[PDB]
Amino acid sequence: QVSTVTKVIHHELEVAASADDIWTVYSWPGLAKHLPDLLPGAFEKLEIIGDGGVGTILDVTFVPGEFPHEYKEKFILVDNEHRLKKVQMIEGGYLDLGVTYYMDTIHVVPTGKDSCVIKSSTEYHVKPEFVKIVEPLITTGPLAAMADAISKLVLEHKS
Ligand SMILES: Oc1ccc(CCNCc2ccccc2)cc1O
Repeated sequence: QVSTVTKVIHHELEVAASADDIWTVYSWPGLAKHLPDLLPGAFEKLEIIGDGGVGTILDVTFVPGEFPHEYKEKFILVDNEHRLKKVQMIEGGYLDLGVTYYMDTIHVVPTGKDSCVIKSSTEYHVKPEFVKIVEPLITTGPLAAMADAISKLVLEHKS
């Protein structure tokens, strides 16, 4: 049995809003329900199972054509002290393409009174034979699109 491969991807978005202002949205139990009210064209559908807080499960279906089709995500952790959120893919998606573990992390870091950076990362463990296949497919795209969307929600509410 040959060693599992670990891969990390990282995206950052500078924002002219305080780390609180941006954490309040990422940590908002009602963020999940707002998601099409933020990223149209992405989702065919989005079932939510729970309160919207830690332990909530998202069933996500994308518009016919593009990969993956479906998958389920679970809110694993919110830490208001560190402004750190973790979201794990628990079923479908890449997990049917030899990925044994896929975890999104969002860290909102202060850079002075009225500004912060959104540090989004993804860590995955993949069976070494599938690395050629999945490495081109797992991109920041999803977390970049969330960082952009949240950023432009907040800058319009603060302005
Ligand atoms: O912090 C979160 C991270 C992820 C989600 C669920 C959907 N995945 C992210 C996405 C965005 C855009 C196109 C596809 C997938 C909810 C969160 O609150």
